Amino acid sequence: AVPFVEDWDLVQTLGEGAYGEVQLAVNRVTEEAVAVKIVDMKRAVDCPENIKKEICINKMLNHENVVKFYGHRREGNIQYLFLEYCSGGELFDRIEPDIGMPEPDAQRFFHQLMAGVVYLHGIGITHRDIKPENLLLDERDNLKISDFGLATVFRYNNRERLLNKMCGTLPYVAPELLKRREFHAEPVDVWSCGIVLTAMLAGELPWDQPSDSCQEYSDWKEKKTYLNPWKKIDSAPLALLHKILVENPSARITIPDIKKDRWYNKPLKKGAKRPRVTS
Ligand SMILES: CN(C)CCOc1ccc(-c2cc(C(N)=O)c(NC(N)=O)s2)cc1
Repeated sequence: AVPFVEDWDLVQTLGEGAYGEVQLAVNRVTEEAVAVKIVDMKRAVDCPENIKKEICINKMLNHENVVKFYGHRREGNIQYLFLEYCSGGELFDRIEPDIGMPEPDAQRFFHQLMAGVVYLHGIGITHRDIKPENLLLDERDNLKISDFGLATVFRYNNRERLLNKMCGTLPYVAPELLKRREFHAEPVDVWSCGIVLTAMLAGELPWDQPSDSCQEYSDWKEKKTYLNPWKKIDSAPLALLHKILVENPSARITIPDIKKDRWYNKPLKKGAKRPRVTS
């Protein structure tokens, strides 16, 4: 009934890339801020199919640590995806090069990342490109898993589908994607979460890619943790990383066991500061 309430002004570019762009949209009437992913379907032959899959997966998602999907509008060859706006930006920009961040902050973000990944895996979705660029933060520094353009179904009608598509981002990708024809979905996401944890605690990525040809990866398998980035990481979280960054995906720690890890459960981080006064 209220005129103008479906009008949104696009006021700022939030991100850009080959896929298209993300704009900050502000409602003309209510001033509600949302993110709008704008995709030109003529930019590639199979974009219509790709974006349709992304939209289908987005419609499945309802969790506090996953970017919420509000809907989409098509206008000719342009698709507009309306998404939860995360005003804290990328987790990437909270990681100080060569330093990382305070361990308690890293632990809190890691808890929230695990919550989001448990949720996705529970509904049979794998993200396939977990990295700090795809982990956004709201106004209270709550982590939100973002961008389902590479996501897929790995479990349907209680039957698991093995994956074979080589995809993701090399520094974050699990070794089995480079070594094996087929692989289970869930350990691949666990691995990339481990690389994210490494980055948060050390402010550096451990290797270009997880291959024996890569000396830093070989050093890790030889347990040379007196070298960086591992030297910078305290013994408790390093013990968790030793369980996550395991080459054999069948021996790799699962999420239910990550949740029982000593460091994962160590009291470290105070709740957000709240106003007080003394008398
Ligand atoms: C703390 N900082 C210095 C000030 C804010 O900076 C921002 C805020 C939001 C974003 C954002 C980038 C993207 C994206 N690439 O998809 C967003 N998407 C979303 N669903 O909200 S928000 C990027 C940068």
